Order: sequence, then structure tokens, then C-alpha cells
Amino acid sequence: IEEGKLVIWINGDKGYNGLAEVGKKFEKDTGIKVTVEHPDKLEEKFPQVAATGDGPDIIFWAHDRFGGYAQSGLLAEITPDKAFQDKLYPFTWDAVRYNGKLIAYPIAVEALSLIYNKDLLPNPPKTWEEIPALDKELKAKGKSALMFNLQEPYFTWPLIAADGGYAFKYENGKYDIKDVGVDNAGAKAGLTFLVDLIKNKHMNADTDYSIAEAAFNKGETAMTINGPWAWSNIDTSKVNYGVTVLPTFKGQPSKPFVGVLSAGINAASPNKELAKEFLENYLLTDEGLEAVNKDKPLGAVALKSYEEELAKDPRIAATMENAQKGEIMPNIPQMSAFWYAVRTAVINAASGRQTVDEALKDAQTNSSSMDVFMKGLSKAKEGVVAAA
Ligand SMILES: OC[C@H]1O[C@H](O[C@H]2[C@H](O)[C@@H](O)[C@@H](O)O[C@@H]2CO)[C@H](O)[C@@H](O)[C@@H]1O
Repeated sequence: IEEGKLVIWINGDKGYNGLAEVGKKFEKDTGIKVTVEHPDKLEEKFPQVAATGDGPDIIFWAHDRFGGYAQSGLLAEITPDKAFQDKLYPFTWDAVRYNGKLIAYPIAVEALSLIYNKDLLPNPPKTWEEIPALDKELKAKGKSALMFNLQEPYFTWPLIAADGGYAFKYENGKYDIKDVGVDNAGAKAGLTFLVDLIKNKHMNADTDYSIAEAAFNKGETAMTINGPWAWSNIDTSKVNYGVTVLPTFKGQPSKPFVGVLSAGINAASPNKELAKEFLENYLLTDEGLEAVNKDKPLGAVALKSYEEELAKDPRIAATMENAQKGEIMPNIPQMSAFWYAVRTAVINAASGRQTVDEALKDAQTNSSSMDVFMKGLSKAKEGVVAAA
């Protein structure tokens, strides 16, 4: 029963309940119902469902996915006037431009930070290199040094990029998809450090988002790596935590990929004007962002008037410090292939099924191949064998 309502998709780690509250206010004033959903793998489902009755009117995701959506014709060009554009930071609009056109509304700037338990660890490590020794000390006390999601390359990228890894070479506003940097010396060093941590029993190759979060919020591990959305669950656990700069590697800052959470409008929605009214007049206001932020923190928001309030938060300062040491994600269509390729490399290397060099060599080859994700799905289905 989605006909005649605004349907919104947003990731399940974000403040979907707070977003729903904004939706209730919109409905109160306009009579238009707003249904917020948080399907799994929504970023992969969108292209499969956008044209159907199950497609959302509005989709929230980091800006990196939107170029591929726009290439496929799945997103409407948005039409904010100059007065509205002036309300958000200019660099956030840049993140949602594709072939010269605005294709989403920027919401917040997300970057990973080091999150640490101040009771277990008053002075967090400045370097990745000191982490093995630190884990040894904590293991003796029945604790561990560090746990974070090893199944999503988003979380390992800061380390892979620290000493020189890169996705696609950038020059003069353009990315060269033939110049991939996931298999250079810097990338190799980072992933090798990670794999060594696993070989030496300082981390488990199977650690995922849930496992790491439970471990940190139960006080079992001294550190985790995560974004602003995770601060809320840590609050509930009453763990005394700090949010700080990521450790350095080979004396170089970890360099997270920075995402701008953005709201795109489905090109097939018959309610694009209403979606625009909701996004500009309800969500992107102090009251709207406050409701979402109160649910799960957004990070550094794109709306100047509300960032003015949040800027005093030292956790946001750390977020922006890590963000500025990192790099903005490209939004080119090839990003989906790059992410899948790197995800495969990290997982195969961590589990020991491939060496670092083999894994990253394959990642480089596959990073521009658009068929990689679909080919991945086929492998999971195994397939049959003929009698002849
Ligand atoms: O791991 C690859 C993945 O990274 C980014 O996804 C982030 C997302 O930006 C965050 O908002 C949060 O939800 O965590 C995700 C990682 O689990 C890219 O945006 C995404 O396209 C990419 O697949």
C-alpha cells in the first residue's frame, strides 16, 4: 500500500525513527503520509526496484552510489533555487553533481574515526604499529585492543590508503579508470599490516559490524572503528568513550573515504514536487535534522544553520579531522565495481584464501569491470553440471 504515500529508504544504522518523526509532521501539515523503510542491501536493491511499485520515492545513501544510478536514468535532476542552495555548504553540493547536474540533496558528511574506551585505555594509540603490543597487554587482562567490521571495505580503506593506496587516479576534475591504485606499494603495506594482525591473533577474520559493536559496547575491546551513527548505541551502554583521530601508518595519517549522506529522488516517482517539499522544507531545517540526529547522530551536517549548533561537539571535530585527512569518494559509475573488488580482496586475504599480492592484483584488474557484482552473485549460486 505505497501508492499515494512518500516512501523513503534509508540504511538501518541511521536515524530512521527520527526521520519518521519528520515524516509525521509533513503528514500533519499536508495530509501526505510518509513511510520510512530500511531494507537490507538497499543500495543494491534500488536499481532492481526503482521502476516498480515497491521502489522508494526517496533514497538515502552516501553520494558515491548515485553516479551509477544517474547513469542508468534512475534519479531526477533536483531543482533547488539559489536561496536554498545557499543554506548548505558548497562542497556538499559538489558531491551530488553528476555530469553538471544536481542529482541528490546533501544531508551530512560522514567519516570514520577511532572510538576508544577511556577506562581500558586513557591514551589511545597514535600509530597502527603499536596496536599489536597493546593487544598483548589487554589479552592478559581478558580484553582485546581493537575490533571493527572486516566484511566491508569502507572500514579497512583508511589503512589501505594511508601509505598510498588509491581507487582511481584524479587529475583536473576527472578520474582515470585505467589508472587504479589498489595494488601499489602503499595499498600492499596497509593490507599486509591488517592480515598480519589477523595471523598474529590480534583480530578475527570473521569480525563483522554486529560482532565489533557488541564487543566495544560490552567493554570487551578497547577500540573500534566506526562513524557518527554508532555513537548512540555506545551512549546506551554507558561505556566511557572518546572519538579521536585514526592512528597513523608508516607515519602517515589514515585516509578514510568520505561520504556525503544524500537524498536522491526516484526518476519514476510521480511525486517529485512533494519529495522536494519534504526534503527542502521539512528535513533540511534545524528541527528536521535535530529529530534525525537525536535518533542516530548524522555527523557534520550539510545545513549551515544546524552545523553551527553541532560544531561545538568534539566528536564532530574528530569526524571532520579524519574527513579532511581522507578523501571524498568519487561518484563515478565504476565505484560499485571498485568496492566489490576491494571487498573481495580484503575478505580473501584476511581469511588466508589468497595472499595479499594475489588479492590486490585481482582487485586492480576487476576495479573497472561493471559485471563484477553480478558475476559475484552467480558464484554464490554455484551452478549445475551436465550428464555429458
Ligand atoms: O564497504 C563499501 C561501502 O562503503 C560505503 O558504505 C558505507 C556508507 O557510506 C555509510 O553510510 C555506512 O552505512 O556504512 C557503509 C559501509 O558498510 C559506500 O557508501 C558504499 O557504496 C560501499 O559499498
